[PDB]
Amino acid sequence: PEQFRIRRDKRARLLAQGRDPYPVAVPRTHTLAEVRAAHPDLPIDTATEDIVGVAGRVIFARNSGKLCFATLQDGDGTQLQVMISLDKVGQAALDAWKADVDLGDIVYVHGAVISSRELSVLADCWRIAAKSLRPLPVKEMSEESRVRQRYVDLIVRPEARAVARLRIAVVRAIRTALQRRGFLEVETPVLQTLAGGAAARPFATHSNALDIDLYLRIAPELFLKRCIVGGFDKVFELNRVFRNEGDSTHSPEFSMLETYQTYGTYDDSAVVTRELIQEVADEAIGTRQLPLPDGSVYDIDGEWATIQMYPSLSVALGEEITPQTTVDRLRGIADSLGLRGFGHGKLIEELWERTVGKSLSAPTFVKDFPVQTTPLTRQHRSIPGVTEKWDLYLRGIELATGYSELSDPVVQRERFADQARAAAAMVLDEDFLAALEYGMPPCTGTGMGIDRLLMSLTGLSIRETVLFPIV
Amino acid sequence: PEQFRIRRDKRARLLAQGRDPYPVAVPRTHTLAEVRAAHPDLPIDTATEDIVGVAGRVIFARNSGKLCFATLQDGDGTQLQVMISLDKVGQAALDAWKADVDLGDIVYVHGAVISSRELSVLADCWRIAAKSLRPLPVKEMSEESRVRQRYVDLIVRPEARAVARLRIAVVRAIRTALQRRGFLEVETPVLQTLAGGAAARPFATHSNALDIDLYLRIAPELFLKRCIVGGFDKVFELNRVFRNEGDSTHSPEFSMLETYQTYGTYDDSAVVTRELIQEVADEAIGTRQLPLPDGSVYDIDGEWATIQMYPSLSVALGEEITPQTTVDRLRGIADSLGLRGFGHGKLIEELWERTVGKSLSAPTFVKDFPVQTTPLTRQHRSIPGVTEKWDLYLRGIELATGYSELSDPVVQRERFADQARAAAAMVLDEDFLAALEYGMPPCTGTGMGIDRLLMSLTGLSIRETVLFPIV
Ligand SMILES: N[C@@H](CCCC[NH3+])C(=O)O
Ligand SMILES: N[C@@H](CCCC[NH3+])C(=O)O
Repeated sequence: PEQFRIRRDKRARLLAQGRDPYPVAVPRTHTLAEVRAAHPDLPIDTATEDIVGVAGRVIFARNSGKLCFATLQDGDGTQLQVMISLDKVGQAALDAWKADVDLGDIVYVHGAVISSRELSVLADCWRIAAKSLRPLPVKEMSEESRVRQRYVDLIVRPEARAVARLRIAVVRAIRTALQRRGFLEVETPVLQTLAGGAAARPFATHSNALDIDLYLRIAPELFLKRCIVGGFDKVFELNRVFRNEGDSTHSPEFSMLETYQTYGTYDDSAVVTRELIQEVADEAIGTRQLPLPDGSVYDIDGEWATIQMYPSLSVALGEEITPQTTVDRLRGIADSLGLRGFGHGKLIEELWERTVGKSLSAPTFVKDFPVQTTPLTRQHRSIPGVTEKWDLYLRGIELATGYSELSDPVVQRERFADQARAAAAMVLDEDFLAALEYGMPPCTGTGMGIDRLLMSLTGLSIRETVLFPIV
Repeated sequence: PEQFRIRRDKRARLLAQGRDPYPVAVPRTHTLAEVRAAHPDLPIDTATEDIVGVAGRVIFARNSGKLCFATLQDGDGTQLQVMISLDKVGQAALDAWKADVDLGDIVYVHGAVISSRELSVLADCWRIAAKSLRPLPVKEMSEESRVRQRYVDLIVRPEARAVARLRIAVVRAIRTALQRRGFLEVETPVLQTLAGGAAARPFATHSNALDIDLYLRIAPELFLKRCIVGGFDKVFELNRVFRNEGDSTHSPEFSMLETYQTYGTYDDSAVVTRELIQEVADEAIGTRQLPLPDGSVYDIDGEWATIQMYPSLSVALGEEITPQTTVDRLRGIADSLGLRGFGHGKLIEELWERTVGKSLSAPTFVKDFPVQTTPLTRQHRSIPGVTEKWDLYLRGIELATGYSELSDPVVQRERFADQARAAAAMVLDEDFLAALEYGMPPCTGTGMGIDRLLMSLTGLSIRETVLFPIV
C-alpha cells in the first residue's frame, strides 16, 4: 500500500512534466507473437534492420549503468526482450526508464530486432502506454483471490490464459458443428411472464414498465418449441439460464446449449451429440485421448455404449424393476441400501444413480426414463410407462440429455396439471399449450451445460471455467 | 371454438382406432426445397421414378370422389403438391384422408414425384405426423396478434419467416466479420453485485444463495474492460442487456454488441464499424442500396462523413459554442428554441440533437463530445473539454457509439465520484477501478444494438425484429 502511494506519485509527476502516462495511442506495428513468428532462427548476438513498434507489460526488469533489460509480455503471454542502452536512446531517456518504469506498467518500445548473447528490440524510443498503480502479485495467489481478480489471474498465470481461450474455442467449435448441420441460432426471451422447460426455482424481478414480476428463464425449451411450430427445421440457442438456488455448489447463472431437430428421435440426437462432443474435442483440445490433472488419460473416441434405466437397475438390484413396480417396494429397496416425497419415477432415478450411475466410467447413454420425471418427453413408441429420454454420462459426469419431444397437446396439458396439483399449497403455461395445439412436427431436443462439457473434457471446476464467477 | 371441439374429437377417434396422430417418427427422406431443387424443369403432366418421403403442413386442400389435392408447406415456406388418388392408395386410405386431415395438420406422404396438368407427389402412403387442434387464421392477423403468437405469424406470413431469418443472418454476419479480424467472443456475467457501464436503472432480483439483491447487467462494458486488463487484445460480447424502463417505447430486454480493440482509438473503431455494417448488409441483405418499406432506397456504400459536435452545433445556432459556454447561455438558447436538471454537457447534446441530429440523412459520424456526459471515455488528445467519442447516425437513427477508452484510474474515480455525488439523496465500483489500477493498455470500445441495426437497414420496428417481444 506504500508501493500504491509511490506508483500514484510517479503518475502525478509524469503528468506535471507534460509526459502522458495514459496516452490515447502508441504506434504499435506488431504483436510480440508476430515479431517472434518473423525471426524463428536469428543467429545469436546478431543485429537485423527490421525496425518495429511493440508494446507490452514489463514483467521482469534487470538494470545497470548504461543498459537496462526488460521482458515485455503481450496479453497472450508471448514475450520479447527490450534493451534500453545509453548509446541508442538519451542519457535522459535511460534515467527516465530507471525512475519512471515499474513491473506491471504497459510500455511501448521502438527499435531494431536483435538476438542477445534471446530475441530482443534494441530501443531508439520508448514511452509508457499505461502506468500501473498496483504491483503484480508473484506463488502468491489463492484459489478465491484468482476468481475475485480474474484480470490479475490472466496476467500472472499462463493456465488462466489457456482455460479462458479453451472455453472460447469450445463455444466456437459448438456453433461451427451445429451451423455445418444447418442449425440456426435463435434468441428467445430471458425475461418471461412464467419460467418453464426445467425443474428449478426462478429469479423474480419487478418490471417498472408493467408493474408486475418477470422471471429470468430457467430454460429456453418452451420458446424453442414455439420456433419448431413456427417452421424452424433445426434450431439452437447457446446462452445463460438462471436457477435461484438456496446448500448448492451448482451456480445460479450458467451457459446452456439447447438444440431442436425436426423429423428425428432421441436415437438421432444421441448420434449428433456424440459427434458434436468428439468434434469439439478435435477442434478445441486437439485429441480424443483427454489428459486429466491427475495425469490419467480419458478416451472419448469410437462408439459409446447405450443402456436402459429399468433393465440396468434390475441387474444391479438382482430383481425385475418395471414401470409397474410399486412405490412401497422401491421405498423398501431404498431403505435396504441406506437412503415433495415418495414418487415411483423419483425412486427409480435415485436408485439408478446410486447403483448403476456411480459405476459408469466409459462414455455411456442411459435411456428409457420414468414418465413421472419427464413431463416434456414423448411416451416410448413400444415400451409402456417409459419416455424417450437419454442422459449421457462422460467420465462419470452427467453431461447431456436428449428427448423425443412430446407434441400431443392433450397429453402435455395432463402432465402440466399433474405438476400444478402436486405443488399446490394452479395456472398452466396456456400460450405454450396453445402453440402445441397448432401442431408441432415430431422432433428431438438436447440440453448440455457448457461448464459441464469443459469439466467432462478437462477436469476443471466451474470456478476455473467461467471468466468471472459470482463471489 | 367448435372447430377446436371437432379437431379434439378427431384426435381421440384416431387414438381409439390404434392410429397415432403424434407419431415419434415418420421416415422423411427429403425437405420440400430438396425435392424442388432436384426437379427444376420436369415436362408438365409427366411421371418420374423418384420415390420420396416428404412431410408438411396442409395449407390448402381440394377434394373429389377419387382424387384429393393438397399443398404441403415446409417450415421455410417451400411448397409441394400431394395427390391422394383412389387408384394408388386404399379406398379406406382415401376416406381416412377426407375424414382425418384438416388444414394446419402436419402430414407425411410417400410416393412418386410427378408434374400435374405443378410439382407433386402421387401418394402410395400417407399418415398424420401431427394433428392440429386449432385451425390457422387466414388477411385475419392484427399487429399485436402477430407478436402474441409468433408461431402462427411464422406459419401464415412469408415476411415473418424472412425477417426471422434476416435477424439470424445479421447476427451470424457480425460474428463472421469480428472473428475474421481476430476478435474473441467472451461471456461476462448477467447477474452483477452492481450494474455499471451505461446510463439506465437496473432490474433487481433476490439471490436465495447469498440473501442479497443482484442486478441484471445494463452493459458488459466494465467486465470487457477487465478482459482488456487481463491481456485480451480483441474482445466482443453479443448478448442481452436489461434496462428497467418506466413512458418508454425502448424495450427492457435487447441484444447489444460491444467490442474492444487494444492499441486503437475512436478513429480506428469508426472505420471498423463502417466496414462491419457494410459487410453485414453484403452478407445478410445482398446490397448496399437498401430497399425501405416506403419504396425509397437508402445508399450506405462508400465513405461516411464525420462532423464535430461543438462546431456543427455552432454553425446551426450561428454563434461559437465551446466547452467554455456557460449553462446560463445554453439554457437561454434552449428556451429561444422552445425546449437531474441543467448541465453543460446535457444541454450541448440536447441542442445538437434538436438542430443538427434531426437534419442528418446520409450516414454520419458526430464526434468530440462533452466530458460531463462521457464518464468512461478518454479526454480528447488535443481539444480541451471534449472526449474521444463518436455516435454514428444511419438513415436518421442513432445506431452505434465508439470511444477512445479512459484507462487513467485516478481520472476514472473522479468521474464516478461526480456521478455518485450528483444522484446522492455513495459507493463506487471499487473492483472495476482496482482493475484499471493494474494498467489497461490504450483501447477503443464500440456499442451497437442489434434491433437498431436491423431498423436502420430495413425500416422494421422492434416488434417485427425480435422473435418473441414482451406483451
Ligand atoms: N430444457 C432441458 C434441455 C432440453 C432437453 C430436450 N427438450 C434442460 O433444462 O435440461
Ligand atoms: N457501454 C456502452 C457501449 C460501449 C461503448 C464503448 N465503451 C453502451 O451501453 O452504449
